[PDB]
Amino acid sequence: APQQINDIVHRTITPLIEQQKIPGMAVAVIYQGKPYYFTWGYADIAKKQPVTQQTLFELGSVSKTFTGVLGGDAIARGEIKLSDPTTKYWPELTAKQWNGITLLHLATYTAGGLPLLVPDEVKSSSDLLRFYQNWQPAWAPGTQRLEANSSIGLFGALAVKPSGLSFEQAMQTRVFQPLKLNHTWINVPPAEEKNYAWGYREGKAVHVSPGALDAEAYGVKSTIEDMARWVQSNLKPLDINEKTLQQGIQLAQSRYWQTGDMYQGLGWEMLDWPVNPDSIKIALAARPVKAITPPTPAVRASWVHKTGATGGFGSYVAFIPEKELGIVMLANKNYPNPARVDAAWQILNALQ
Ligand SMILES: *C(=O)[C@@H](NC(=O)c1c(-c2ccccc2Cl)noc1C)[C@@H]1N[C@@H](C(=O)O)C(C)(C)S1
Repeated sequence: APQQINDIVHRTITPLIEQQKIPGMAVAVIYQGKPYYFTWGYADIAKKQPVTQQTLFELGSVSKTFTGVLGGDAIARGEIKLSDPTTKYWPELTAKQWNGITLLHLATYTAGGLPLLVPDEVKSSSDLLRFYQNWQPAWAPGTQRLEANSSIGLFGALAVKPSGLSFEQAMQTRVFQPLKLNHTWINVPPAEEKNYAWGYREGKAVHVSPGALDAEAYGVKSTIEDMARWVQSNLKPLDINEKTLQQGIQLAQSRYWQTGDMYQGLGWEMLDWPVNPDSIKIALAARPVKAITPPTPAVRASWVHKTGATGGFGSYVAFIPEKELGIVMLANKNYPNPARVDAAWQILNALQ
């Protein structure tokens, strides 16, 4: 590819792999709408399979960008509304604390302290009902943001309900297919197992385990190729043929709440571009939010991104719609979010 692109990429990621002792990594850079690929290390140390443009990485929380979009698509389809109480799609949600809790609240982590992880002992639909029924809000809805799987995850599950499709049923046919992401899955087919990389946590090959609402919050696995297309799709949403998926993408990039200089979308998070590097280990930051009334439409001059991880994988997606620029980073080792963002900024800012 262009030697300029080739050079920041290699000069930033190389030491990054060395300092963080990252087994395998994949990187895509979207320059003026064209993807450039890079690959290092191993997808499976034991079998010496290297990382390739075909390797599957666990996206972790980056999965929330898909849930965000799929939900925006359901809104566009008129199957759900963000202004609707959560009880509309789950009538058995009788506890009185759900009253003024809307789908917008679930989707944006502002319901009032929904826990970061759904408890491991919640292993059944009925288990899931009781958990949400018995949850006690630490705060009033629309006052604080506490990032959580159990918040966005229930939103994903409720958003596809009117449709009658499973979440994965809706994801495939309403988002992966339309977008030609043929190597992106919530569940990896046996046919793709030879591309599924192992994650590395403390020296052992690990894969994410099943959990409640896992497909909706941290479940998708994908290649740098499909991720590149995913970034391409979120950069230029007007070039998408299926009309609700177009609207859906834009809605996910809308600004619903503001905290510091960070804005909260559906899955995606945004910062006004140009952005200061200072701005971009605290397992839990509760942050009050200012409501953006009404929500601002997706802003070209943003730095839209999202981190995500699992026991064995660390990933990051960042793109500036206005510069038609973007990057994707996928490693099979969970390493410091900050190093991810530094590397992202260094590459991208060096290309305008
Ligand atoms: C998304 O990636 C979320 N994490 C998980 O669901 C998850 C983790 C994990 C990894 C590092 C630190 C904490 C946790 Cl819980 N391990 O397995 C799973 C399924 C949340 N998003 C993360 C992010 O923004 O990168 C966190 C750390 C805020 S937790």
